[PDB]
Amino acid sequence: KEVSEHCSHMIGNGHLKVLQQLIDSQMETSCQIAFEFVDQEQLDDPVCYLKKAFFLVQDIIDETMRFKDNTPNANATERLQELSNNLNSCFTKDYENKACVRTFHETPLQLLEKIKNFFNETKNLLEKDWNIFTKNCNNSFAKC
Amino acid sequence: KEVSEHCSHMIGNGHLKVLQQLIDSQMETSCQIAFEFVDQEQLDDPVCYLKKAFFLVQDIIDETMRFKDNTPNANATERLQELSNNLNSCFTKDYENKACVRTFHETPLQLLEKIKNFFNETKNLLEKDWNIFTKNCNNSFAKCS
Ligand SMILES: [Ca+2]
Ligand SMILES: [Ca+2]
Ligand SMILES: [Ca+2]
Ligand SMILES: [Ca+2]
Repeated sequence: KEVSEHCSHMIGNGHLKVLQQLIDSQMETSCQIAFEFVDQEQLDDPVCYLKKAFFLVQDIIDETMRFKDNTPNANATERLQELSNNLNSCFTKDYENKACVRTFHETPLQLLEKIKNFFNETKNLLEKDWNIFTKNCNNSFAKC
Repeated sequence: KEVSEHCSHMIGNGHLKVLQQLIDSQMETSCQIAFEFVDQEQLDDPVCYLKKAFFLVQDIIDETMRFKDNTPNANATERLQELSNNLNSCFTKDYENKACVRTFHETPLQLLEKIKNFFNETKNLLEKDWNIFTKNCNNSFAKCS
């Protein structure tokens, strides 16, 4: 059914810039961190891909993007943490729950890229059709 | 036997400021990197500790502190790298090389705290006696096992 129309403009360019500045400041290291994310090999559908990613992105924002309190980046994460909560109103639940997901071991920088790409693709789609993520993904998911 | 009196002010609060910022912008994680640094246990002499650290900090700044070009942190690291070179003339060379050196498996922020700590202390001892790092540390290094 219908969802909030606000979802159409939930994600602004201010959110993506804040996200890039955050990325830019990060130091390139060999150290890899472990995190759960969507396995593309088993889930291609662009809509259902982002639909499944949104919930993993949320966890990552809360439980991995840690910055020293009151720093410019910490504030970025504040804004992103809030944005993520508002977006709950734009993603309907699908019947499953741990399939389509794999363990990723990659650089913190390569991770912050995935989050970026998510908020970007998600932004575009929502502009085009702010009911897009009400899609039924039971099958797409089940094909994993 | 002596170094330019200007070693006194070669390190400025400006250098420490850009460094603290660089540090504050780094995402806290438990990802651990491996690097060589001074083993405090085998080398606790304040002066000689820093002399040994200097070259090690040189290496780290050059090969480990990597940022995307023209980035605020990439520009700070450039300044520090320059400072590192100009500081070389303030440290007299000692004779001995892997004495007092140990591998550390720690997070980047911890590794940076070592870099910041190095500059702070080094800055202080130069403000008190700009010839301090002329000291002969052959014996302190030799004590290491
Ligand atoms: Ca797994
Ligand atoms: Ca379906
Ligand atoms: Ca004079
Ligand atoms: Ca000066």
